Amino acid sequence: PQITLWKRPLVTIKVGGQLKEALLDTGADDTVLEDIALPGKWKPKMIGGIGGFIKVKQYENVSLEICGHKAIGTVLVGPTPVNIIGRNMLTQIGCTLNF
Amino acid sequence: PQITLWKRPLVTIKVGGQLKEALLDTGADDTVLEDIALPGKWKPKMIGGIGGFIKVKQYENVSLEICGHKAIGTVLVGPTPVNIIGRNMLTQIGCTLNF
Ligand SMILES: CC(C)[C@H](NC(=O)[C@H](C)NC(=O)OCc1ccccc1)C(=O)N[C@@H](Cc1ccccc1)[C@@H](O)[C@H](O)[C@H](Cc1ccccc1)NC(=O)[C@@H](NC(=O)[C@H](C)NC(=O)OCc1ccccc1)C(C)C
Repeated sequence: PQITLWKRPLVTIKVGGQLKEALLDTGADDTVLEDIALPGKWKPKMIGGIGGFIKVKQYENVSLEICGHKAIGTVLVGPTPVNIIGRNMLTQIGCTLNF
Repeated sequence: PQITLWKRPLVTIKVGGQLKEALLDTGADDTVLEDIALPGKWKPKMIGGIGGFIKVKQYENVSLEICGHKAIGTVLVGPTPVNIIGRNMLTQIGCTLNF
């Protein structure tokens, strides 16, 4: 789909059996989810944004369905207030910016 | 142009006579610039991101050339480590996400 940007580009995702809403975020290197049970091992990670850094749990090879497009990759889990779909995943779904 | 997302979608901008690089950020409501002299009055504002908030100066009706596309709108100036082009400006330049 072609998403304009008059509102937040929120999409439905499916990750770990759960339905979430998430923001297609070209300003995010990484994909970051809140309030998901993600199963298995992970590695400690820090991501920075405006106003500072959060600790996150890095999960590799996580399966994600973003707006009916399957991607597999790194998903950070941590206390972000918005589910973020970052470029690692946006590239996997063929997502581009256009103007 | 059609920008893929294999790297940060950084563009050249002109703002207040200055040439900056900025990130086309679909996850930003607002456009936030660092290290620019912006002339005139403003109002105090707070933006939130990952890890917290920053205080910004809000400038209204600021002229921006983003990748050869002129936009006029609200530009926040504050201690962001990345110049951000947010949706208020991305809409003005006709920018969409596509996959
Ligand atoms: C989500 C992250 C993975 C992403 N960061 C990255 O990808 C970074 C560069 N990479 C990275 O961390 O890699 C690992 C690393 C570790 C150590 C050293 C080096 C590298 C990010 O924060 N990206 C942001 C762009 C950016 C990049 C670098 C530096 C600064 C900003 C926005 O796109 C991203 O969408 C965040 C997401 C977010 C929003 C809100 C809360 C939590 C997270 N939005 C923002 O920070 C923007 N906020 C918003 O637009 C919010 C939604 N509106 C807002 O605050 O409005 C004012 C308001 C005030 C009060 C109440 C209501 C509204 C900001 C640019 C204006």
